[PDB]
Amino acid sequence: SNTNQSESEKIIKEFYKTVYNYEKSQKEISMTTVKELATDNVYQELQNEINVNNSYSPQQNTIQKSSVNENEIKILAYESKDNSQQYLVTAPIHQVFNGTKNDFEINQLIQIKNQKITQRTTIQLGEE
Repeated sequence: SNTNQSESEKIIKEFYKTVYNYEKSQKEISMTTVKELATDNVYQELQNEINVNNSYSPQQNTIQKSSVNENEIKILAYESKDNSQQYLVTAPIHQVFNGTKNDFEINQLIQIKNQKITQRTTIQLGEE
């Protein structure tokens, strides 16, 4: 409705909750939703990660389970406001790869503009 940290949160939360919540194919999450939560640039990169994630080649596919809790998404409001709104985002992605567990926490900074994500960029602290 306007912009605020928590308004920004919800957009990021939905972005992540949508994209990192599927059963086997990340394609089923509805690419329209990301288009609403994020700009074309972040939309286009995302759909591309989705594509290669699901389909590496006709000779390679495997079960991938990804799921994330929206309020387990730690969004550290980054204050600077570089004309845009910088929000540091860190969220664990509960994955299972062909029955094998993988649980890691991705951290990316997300920039919010126009009630959307206008840019996201992966960051790293150390191991993650």
